Amino acid sequence: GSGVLMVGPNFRVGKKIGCGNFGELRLGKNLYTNEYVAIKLEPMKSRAPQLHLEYRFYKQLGSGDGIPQVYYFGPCGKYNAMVLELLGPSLEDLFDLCDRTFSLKTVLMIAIQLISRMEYVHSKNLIYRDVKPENFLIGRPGNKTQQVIHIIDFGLAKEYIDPETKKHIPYREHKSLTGTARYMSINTHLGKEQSRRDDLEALGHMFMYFLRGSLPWQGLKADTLKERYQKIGDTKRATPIEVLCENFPEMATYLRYVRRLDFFEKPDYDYLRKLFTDLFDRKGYMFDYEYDWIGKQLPTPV
Ligand SMILES: COc1cnc(-c2cnc3ccccc3c2)nc1-c1cc2c([nH]1)CCNC2=O
Repeated sequence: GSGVLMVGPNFRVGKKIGCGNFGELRLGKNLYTNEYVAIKLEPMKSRAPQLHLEYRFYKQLGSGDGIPQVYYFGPCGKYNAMVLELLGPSLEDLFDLCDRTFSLKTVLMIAIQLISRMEYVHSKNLIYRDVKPENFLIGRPGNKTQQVIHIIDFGLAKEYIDPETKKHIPYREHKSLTGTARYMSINTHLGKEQSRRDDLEALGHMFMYFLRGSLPWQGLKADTLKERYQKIGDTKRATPIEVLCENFPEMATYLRYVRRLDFFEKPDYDYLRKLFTDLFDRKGYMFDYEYDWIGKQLPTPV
């Protein structure tokens, strides 16, 4: 007939965008509003569905600062599709653009926002569990949120507060390893149930990754994912914070604070933000959103 894919009543499905995916993320256009959007697709034939409740997690999250807006979730051919706000490049894309190292001022502007970003998620009774540069996106050139660091892909999320009992989820071990090894907390490596602290420790590893240019467990390979996971975990446990965070005292303080958090414990986000804003102010930095990537030329799918 038409040969054109539509999602819902007004969303035209466009070209495949981004790297990886394999057709899972497409540019889209709201024909009614003449606006571009991002469309996440998941084959209805999927063995491990995530789209629909990722959608639910977004519902649960609600309209929020740094949270992409979701417009639609519906069937599209042999695909379930979720239409949401089109954003810009990820911190990983920007990192490469900046030769794989961010200035402390850029990392602190990022860190201050993400601690708040994570606290927001946590305030909605959700733990993220998928921290990595690729899941943090700036907005787009003009849609006035380009300097806001956004958080995306809540497929690995989990409700850490039982909705009925209103109790924190129970501690337990033997959780299989799946997330990304490079940033995951040490306890995640130990097979322990993840909680608030783990999102915060993962952010710490990522902050040091940005500052150093790389992490010391980064090149570890093995004959089985499990083994690789185990080696990376061994090295994380074998690298002293003072060594990992050499030259960044605040980062070491942030890291061992979160590493020592109790499983059920509510992090003191104010305390962590202050470690960084005090530093920020002492260095003489001005929070003006002028990241290292400002002035460089960014990739735009449109
Ligand atoms: C609000 O969601 C999103 C909004 N914009 C974009 C975007 C924007 N400009 C771009 C410019 C160049 C290249 C790629 C781009 C991707 N990507 C996403 C998004 C969500 C998800 C993913 N990408 C990947 C896996 N899982 C997700 O949940």
